[PDB]
Amino acid sequence: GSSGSSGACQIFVRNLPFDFTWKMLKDKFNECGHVLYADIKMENGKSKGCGVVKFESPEVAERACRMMNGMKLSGREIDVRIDRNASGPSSG
Repeated sequence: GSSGSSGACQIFVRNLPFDFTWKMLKDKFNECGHVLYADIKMENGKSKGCGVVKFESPEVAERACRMMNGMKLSGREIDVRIDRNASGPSSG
């Protein structure tokens, strides 16, 4: 158990193809449910290979996690997990 955000609808991704775009990232997680928020984190105009995906229901996310957990992308295993700290911007 935990005392974080009530309902894990958003998730996190890492180790994404340098070419991997937002559009693809979305439709990619769509398989699970209806993706709403989808973007690709970047630094000074440089892909980081990490993004996020938000769903309509909290249950879905919990699923998309494992469903995509270790999804060999273009020969690159990605790390999918549920985001517990999705409140506000995440950057120093």
